[PDB]
Amino acid sequence: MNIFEMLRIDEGLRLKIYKDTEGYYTIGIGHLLTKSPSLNAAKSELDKAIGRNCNGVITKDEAEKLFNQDVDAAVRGILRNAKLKPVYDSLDAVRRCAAINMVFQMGETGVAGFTNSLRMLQQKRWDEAAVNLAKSRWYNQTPNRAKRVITTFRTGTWDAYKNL
Ligand SMILES: CCCCc1ccccc1
Repeated sequence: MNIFEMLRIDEGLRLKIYKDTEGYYTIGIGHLLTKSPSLNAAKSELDKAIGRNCNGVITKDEAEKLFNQDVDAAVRGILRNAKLKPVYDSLDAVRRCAAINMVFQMGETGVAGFTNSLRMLQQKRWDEAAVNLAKSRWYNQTPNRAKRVITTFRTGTWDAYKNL
């Protein structure tokens, strides 16, 4: 398992514009197009992202290219964030994947309220961190995915992803 396989499981793959769990236009492997309610706005964003007139549909290769870009952006975002970088650097490889997964899903503003969880992760208090992480809108709105990510933080293993 690696971060690409993990997020591919969590986000799926859809080649036509769809609405994500929050109702936002998205495509590919969880590539957010816009938070605007306008499908036309989403189609514009898609054409801009892909560099051709897509009419709301992309190829698998195009989806995988956006995915590579998005994963890279997520990781670089962590390394540029003064709050996140030290915790990330303190983690092992498997737990780093859990970190990237969360930032991929919610961005850095979205993890802003996780100060206490970050502290527990940095301290390697894994059970405590796991309990704290579940006290979140994140957990309540996407519990199956959050449980997988939390299990990954708790154990430092891929046990939650092994049965897909
Ligand atoms: C739980 C805080 C958001 C995810 C995260 C955890 C550790 C390091 C970077 C990012």
